[PDB]
Amino acid sequence: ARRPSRCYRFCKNKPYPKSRFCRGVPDPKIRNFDIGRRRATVDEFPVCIHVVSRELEQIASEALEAARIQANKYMVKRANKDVFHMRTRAHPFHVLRINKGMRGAFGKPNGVCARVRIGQILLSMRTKEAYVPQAFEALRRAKMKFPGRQIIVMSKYWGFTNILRTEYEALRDAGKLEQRGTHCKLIAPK
RNA sequence: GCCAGAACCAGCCCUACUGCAUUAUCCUGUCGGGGGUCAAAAUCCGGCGGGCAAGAAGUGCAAGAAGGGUCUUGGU
RNA sequence: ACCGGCCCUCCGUGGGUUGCGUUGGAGUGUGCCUGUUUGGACCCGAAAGGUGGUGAACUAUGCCUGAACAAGGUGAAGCCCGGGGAAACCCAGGUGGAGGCCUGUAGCGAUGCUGACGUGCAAAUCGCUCGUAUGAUUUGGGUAUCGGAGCGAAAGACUCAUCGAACCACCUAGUAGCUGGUUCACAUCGAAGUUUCCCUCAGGAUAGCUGGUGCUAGUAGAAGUAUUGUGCGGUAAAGCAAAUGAUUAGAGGCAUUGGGACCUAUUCUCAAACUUUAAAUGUGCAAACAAACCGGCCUUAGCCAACUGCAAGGCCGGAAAGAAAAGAAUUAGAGGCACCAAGUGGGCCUUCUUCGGUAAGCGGAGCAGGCGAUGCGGAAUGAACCGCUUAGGGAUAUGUGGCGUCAAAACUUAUGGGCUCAUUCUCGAUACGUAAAGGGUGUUGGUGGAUAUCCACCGGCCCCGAAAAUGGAUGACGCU
RNA sequence: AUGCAUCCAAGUGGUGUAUAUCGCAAACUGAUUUCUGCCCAGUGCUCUGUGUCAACGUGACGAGAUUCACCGACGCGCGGGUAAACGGCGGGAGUAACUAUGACUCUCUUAAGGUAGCCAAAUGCCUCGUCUUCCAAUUAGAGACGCGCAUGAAUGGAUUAAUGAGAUUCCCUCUGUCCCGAGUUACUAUCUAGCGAAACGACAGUCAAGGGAACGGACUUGAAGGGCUAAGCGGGGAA
RNA sequence: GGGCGGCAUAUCUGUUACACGACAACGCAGGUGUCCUAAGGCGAGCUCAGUGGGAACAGAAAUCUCACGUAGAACACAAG
RNA sequence: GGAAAUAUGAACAAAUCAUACCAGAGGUGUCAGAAUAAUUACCACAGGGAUAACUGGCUUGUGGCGGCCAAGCGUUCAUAGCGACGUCGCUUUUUGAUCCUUCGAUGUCGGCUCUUCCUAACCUAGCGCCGCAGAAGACGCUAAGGGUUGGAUUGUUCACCCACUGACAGGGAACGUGAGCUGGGUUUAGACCGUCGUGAGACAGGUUGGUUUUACCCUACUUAGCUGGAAAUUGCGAGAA
RNA sequence: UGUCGAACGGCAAGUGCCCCGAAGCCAUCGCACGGUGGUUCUCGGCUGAACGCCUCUAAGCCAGAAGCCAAUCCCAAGACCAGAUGCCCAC
RNA sequence: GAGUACGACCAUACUUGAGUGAAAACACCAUAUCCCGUCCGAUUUGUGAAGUUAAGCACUCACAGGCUCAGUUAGUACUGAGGUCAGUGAUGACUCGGGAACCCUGAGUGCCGUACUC
Ligand SMILES: NC[C@@H]1O[C@H](O[C@H]2[C@@H](O)[C@H](O[C@@H]3[C@@H](O)[C@H](N)C[C@H](N)[C@H]3O[C@H]3O[C@H](CO)[C@@H](O)[C@H](O)[C@H]3N)O[C@@H]2CO)[C@H](N)[C@@H](O)[C@@H]1O
Ligand SMILES: NC[C@@H]1O[C@H](O[C@H]2[C@@H](O)[C@H](O[C@@H]3[C@@H](O)[C@H](N)C[C@H](N)[C@H]3O[C@H]3O[C@H](CO)[C@@H](O)[C@H](O)[C@H]3N)O[C@@H]2CO)[C@H](N)[C@@H](O)[C@@H]1O
Ligand SMILES: NC[C@@H]1O[C@H](O[C@H]2[C@@H](O)[C@H](O[C@@H]3[C@@H](O)[C@H](N)C[C@H](N)[C@H]3O[C@H]3O[C@H](CO)[C@@H](O)[C@H](O)[C@H]3N)O[C@@H]2CO)[C@H](N)[C@@H](O)[C@@H]1O
Ligand SMILES: [Mg+2]
Ligand SMILES: [Mg+2]
Ligand SMILES: [Mg+2]
Ligand SMILES: [Mg+2]
Repeated sequence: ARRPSRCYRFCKNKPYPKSRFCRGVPDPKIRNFDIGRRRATVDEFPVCIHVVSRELEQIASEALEAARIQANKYMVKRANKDVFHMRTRAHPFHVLRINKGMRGAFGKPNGVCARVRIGQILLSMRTKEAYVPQAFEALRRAKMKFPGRQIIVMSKYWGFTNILRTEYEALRDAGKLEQRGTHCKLIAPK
């Protein structure tokens, strides 16, 4: 039985990653950071729905999996597996310790958490404009696996790109837009 | 050389009596366009004609040489 | 420059030093306080160590000579008679009185009640029960063995209520960095829990803070502050599209390969021990009176090929907003020395930064301020919070906090606006200061959509979530 | 005995020794019965005598002191003996015609690898071992089995009749131990006459909550409280 | 708490450490008691790590050659 | 005796020998530098709450008890009853951590006795709801008024079975309660065993034997007496349910 | 059993012992007795809107737990009773 | 308007790829008897002067990479002082001050000194 998340919710220490100094750190519980059609293109899924953190806290890697194993569930239950793409924009890079205030008290690594901030995006699921209301409900359920307070906002940008939903058309049709991968870059003069 | 009361000096502490500037996104006058009403006055917006809203403003600064205290000091 | 020591040398009108040296003496005797030191050493206090004597009337053991041990049971050897047998020998009835034998008095012990008593009858006793009671038995008198020794059927037991080293006197008022105590008043000043070293960590010495004495030409060689000029920095932030360390993912480069390697541009996400860049807060120096500034002169075995240049120490003369104007400083700003010596060297709390920890009224740091050591006015109460800091008193006015009663003040103020209803720890209510996720067609505002009605969101108060051991707490009553 | 152990400051000193190996002195174990296994490497003792070990003695250099050289015994070195001296007495891996099991084999290591026995024993961590018995039910008891944390042979092993104020368990009788208490007696307490202390004692003495050196008799806010007595009693006074 | 354990008992680089300096903990990450007649001193010449194109035996790796190569090498050692 | 020859052994002089002055080396790792093994359960002294073992405090990892989300379980189905992955918490009957209070002493376990409290309700009173036909029962609500046993083994809290019952709920009060008891157990001195130690001895290993002292004081509580006082003693201070 | 010489009467043995024993005390070891009203929680409802219908709730009502509060029961005026009374005194 | 030698700052000067280059000078270039040094006349040393601007050098040109400089990001991040501020808290705003960084965008792409020379 692991120690509860009540013990590690607050950013009380400096960031303590895996380096050439701390070398017994376990494998974090989240391994897949993208669910859905990650092979897909930019103009496949226009809309973007975020899960933004309203707290300065540490989310454990055990909660990043629990929020992602369950957001995948309600999507394939109430849609297909080929309409969404939920990127998890938090990575467990800070390593927690356990003393398993006494002589020789500096702990050993047992778990890894994500030091998240105010306004830092936690989840991001780009979907189609048809199947939007199934995505507000998959992300309402996924933030229950999260500590702290989160909001589910509607992003004004076209998917995972840095270009607006107002100003995406006549920018691929003006030809000025470099679509590489899952993101875009406005071509400028060199 | 005790206890009270008033009086009057001086000192000090209170509170009455107020001027200089400032108004304008404002005052007033009528023709509009707007309103509502039984009809129409108003709220509201706009033309150019006048302006001082005059213990008029709760806006800036105030220097206006007293009636009351003084078992809140000293004196005769 | 000279004196002494030690040297170097190019041998000097030369270098380097060292002394508790010299450069027109400051000693010395005494009185008195202070401090260090040693003596009983401010007072009282160990466990101990040593010397020499007294004890075997308690009790441990040996020896000499005396004394003591009811009444029962069991019944050993030997002895007598009978019987069986060929013999070897067996079998029976008595007799007898053996034993570290048995029951049980006295005596000698002391098992259980964990009885009584437990400021007793008693510094070990009383009661009943129990062990033994012809033996390694009990006991008198006499004798013999003792203090690092005696004696011990051995328990470190006993040696005159004293024993894992007796008792007496002494050395000895042993020594204590440890505990306790330390006797009049007022006045003037007033700390430290930190540094370094220590067989040091409950102690010291040392520097600091502190007092006393002063000395020296009362603004001087001043400053926990600014301003202007000129230096130093790598923390916060930023970045990973820049090196290093991590770390997701898609895009194809096509021949660069094997059952994403590889390459090129991007990307999601990070770094106390990473960094291109880089703050705020800090930190160094300068800002005209022994000083720099301006034009010659003297000197030097300094430098340079040389001096007319350079470097150095003087000399002579000059100028000097005594530092302008540009926001262009301010000062309850006498500067500089020295002697002597206390107490302290357990700290603790807090805003902020921070480390270990799940956490802690936890442990450890940084800058400052506090308590310690300090009340007073407030937070009902509280070392540390808020206000304020303190001679003995008045008057006025405040601060923090208050104005329904307790309790001074709105004798429950306004001729201000909203919000709130809560039915067994009972809505709520003075910061520090000790319930959450989540939910509500309770009410009250907002935002964005739609056809007077719906829909998604967000806020305020209120309710649910919300369960402990004396009766109970916004401080009490109460207040709507 | 020209001794052994030993007193002893000392001597022609003292004890066992008034003795004389059927004795005296020093140890161990603990009646009988039955046995007492292996280990002499370690550490002790002990025995037979050429490395090294002091003083003395010897010789030499030198003016001599000082040096140097040689000789130099016990004792350790070297070799034996000794366990009823102190003590000690192993680890892996495979193997039988069903499985298991392992007579069997292999390997490593030792001074020797624990023999006869005994056992969850007063010695067993796991452990309230497992099996059987005893009870309606037993972490207890007895008998077993031993994979013995860590049993084991005069550091004595095993066993035993008789004996024990020894430790344990069951059964019978028995009962106020209990269900569940009652009632009587003597002596107290209690009341009087006479007599008359001690322990103790800052001051004192009602509580709830709050705070506080984080369990208040005193402080804060509440709740009680007329004074003074006699017998009790054991919650507080961190008595 | 003391004991065992350890060394935080003399000492070095990074970090903690809060952009001067100074700053604690049985705080974090590692070192130290040695080593060298050259691994010291100096002068000259040279360029390293690595990758790419090539050359009998000869391959991913032997050695020759060329190019690129701000140090990605090296400087006895821990680190800077 | 100087610019220049090292100096002393103090009545002198020579030669030996020692010494001195200068610069190193041989070493103190506890590194500003004494030359150091245990044991004590036979124990002592001065102290320390500067510091441990018992309670109290803080914390709550750990131990107990929940809610929120809903992948799943339930033939069907998220929630009758459950509910992973997460997550937010309550609790102080566990334990750890700490070291605040006590070392010129707070008697350190469990029984026995007795009273009270709390609710997170086992039985009893009303209920709602079920994958509730009845009968038994799951879950929940208001409620702590009342009740909650007899035993075998164990020193036990605990555990474990036997049996009765409507039911044999869980806790608090200095782990309630030793001038209330008991003393089984921990927790001395004796002795035995095993393992350890060369030994003296050691042992959160087993075994056996091992003084439980004081109330007459203040309060509290239980009963038992006496006796004033409305300005709660006085003012004469005048209030009639 | 001892002892007043024996009988009689007794006495001693901390009440010698044995049997029966009044009275008193006492046993779940016997016997008798142990009662009413409301309030309102959960809850189920009634009217009834907000919200032209619906709805236990928002106003308002109903029924209602071994809880709670009274009645009964026990102490009782320091709860200071001009509650009532008997008899004396004093105004 | 340029060269060469010594240079100061040390990319606005570097890197890559093209283009152009009067004179003179630098430079490739020729060579090995001496001086000298190599496995090698490659480098290096000496001695030269037939050849060529092919290359170095110089200059010019890239919606070049870089570098440099403003601007933007942005009064944003962060931070000094304050509160009986708000919030269960995490933290946030306010008040008095200071005030970034990358991305991005624009610009231009060496400059000054001595001696000798065309
Ligand atoms: N010298 C006298 C002898 O006594 C003899 O008398 C003896 C016999 O009669 C008889 O002897 C008996 C006998 O009965 C029988 N057969 C044999 C038995 N052993 C004997 O028994 C004898 O000896 C035994 C010992 O064993 C004893 O115990 C006992 O005293 C005695 N009776 O007992 C007598 C001994 O006491 C004869 N008369 C005879 O031979 C002769 O006279
Ligand atoms: N010790 C070495 C010599 O022995 C000698 O004495 C020796 C003998 O003379 C003497 O032995 C004699 C014995 O022989 C003769 N029969 C009579 C005498 N009683 C013994 O003496 C004995 O008695 C007493 C015990 O009380 C012991 O102390 C002693 O040792 C013992 N040996 O015992 C000694 C043995 O060593 C001398 N005393 C003297 O020279 C020296 O001591
Ligand atoms: N003489 C010795 C010989 O070896 C044998 O000795 C054997 C055992 O005694 C001994 O083994 C041990 C022993 O060391 C230890 N001390 C006791 C243990 N119980 C024995 O265990 C032996 O006995 C038990 C029970 O009988 C068996 O179940 C077991 O299998 C066996 N190993 O080692 C040997 C292994 O079997 C015989 N006992 C003996 O009869 C034979 O003669
Ligand atoms: Mg007998
Ligand atoms: Mg002993
Ligand atoms: Mg103060
Ligand atoms: Mg006996």
